[PDB]
Amino acid sequence: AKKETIDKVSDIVKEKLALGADVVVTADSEFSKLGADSLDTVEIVMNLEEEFGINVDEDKAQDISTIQQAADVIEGLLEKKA
Repeated sequence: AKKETIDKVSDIVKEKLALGADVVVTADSEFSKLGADSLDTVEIVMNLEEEFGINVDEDKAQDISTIQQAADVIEGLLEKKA
């Protein structure tokens, strides 16, 4: 995944709780980590799919790894965006 995409995705997560000011951003920073799976993925997938303006499915945005894999995924969806 291109750094441009990695930085973008990592941003969508920060906006969730207003971050990116005094916090360190990493592509390995697993966004999904909850023993109860309380985290709202629908909100995340929507942000990325919206900003990037792509067409991703929940099944494709449910088992996505850290930002590393996330960025790579969106990349392919940005190739044809169909």
